[PDB]
Amino acid sequence: SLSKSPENWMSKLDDGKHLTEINIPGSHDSGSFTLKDPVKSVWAKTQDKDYLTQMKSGVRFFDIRGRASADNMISVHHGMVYLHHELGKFLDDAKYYLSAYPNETIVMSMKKDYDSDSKVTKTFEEIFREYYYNNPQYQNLFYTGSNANPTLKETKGKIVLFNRMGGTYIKSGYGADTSGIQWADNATFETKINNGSLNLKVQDEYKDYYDKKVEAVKNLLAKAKTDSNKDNVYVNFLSVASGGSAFNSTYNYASYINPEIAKTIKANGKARTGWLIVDYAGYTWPGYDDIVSEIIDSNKLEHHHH
Ligand SMILES: O[C@H]1[C@H](O)[C@@H](O)[C@H](O)[C@@H](O)[C@H]1O
Repeated sequence: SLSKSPENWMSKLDDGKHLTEINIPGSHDSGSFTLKDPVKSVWAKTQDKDYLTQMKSGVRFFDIRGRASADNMISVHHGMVYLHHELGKFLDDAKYYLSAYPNETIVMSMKKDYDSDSKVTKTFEEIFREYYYNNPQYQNLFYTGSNANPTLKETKGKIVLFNRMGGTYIKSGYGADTSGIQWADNATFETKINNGSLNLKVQDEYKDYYDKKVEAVKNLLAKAKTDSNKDNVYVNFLSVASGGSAFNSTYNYASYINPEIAKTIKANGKARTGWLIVDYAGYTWPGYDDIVSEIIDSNKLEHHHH
């Protein structure tokens, strides 16, 4: 049972699977574990574990949001709020992790979350491409293959870019083309990505009240359960914005939704889920089903003789 050993669960799958076909736990605003201020954490904090611990808990999709604070520097951010570290820290942690667990792959979403400092001359995509993706420091770290729909075998030991920066000149990863990903605001939507090779289906209704959010998540989970198309990629965000008045913290919200969705997954048996992106990945509450574990265990192991 895969969720008992979350450190190396991908290494247990058939490596011929497309990443799209693997049920992957992701963490929303992954780098926000740095916040400790109780007032701002109500709304700005979405994770309590650091990157390495999230990886050890089985998280393989990371939602990194950035701001260029100088021409050679991307700082990790929740909108205007600095999260106390730069992109190099996540890349070093993933590198160390993928070294220790060389048959896992990590998907890293990269998005601009705030306006650059006015002294910055370069676009966010130029900075990411020149100072990180092409940095010789990260030489064997990213997926650099030409397969628009790569398999686990092809991406073992690497970070596969998931591009939310807009058009890019990077040629590997999801949305790595000059058009990027057209991302609809506060919605469930579909858009063709990678010069038309893949159909990307997103639930990102980040302003929904609880009942409407649960239905949007279940709706996309139901679509996935009956869809074995390899060229369809599902990204299903359980996270919502905390609200300044409608005070129910991201943590309170996650304590409702994560177990509710975990229980539905568990009842559906082993069936395709897509990539489910959660707040407080790995945070357990006694007597509640755990969303990360149930995502992991929803992957079907075909039984071969040894
Ligand atoms: O605040 C939201 C939220 O974090 C979403 O999941 C992200 O896709 C949106 O673009 C962002 O505006």
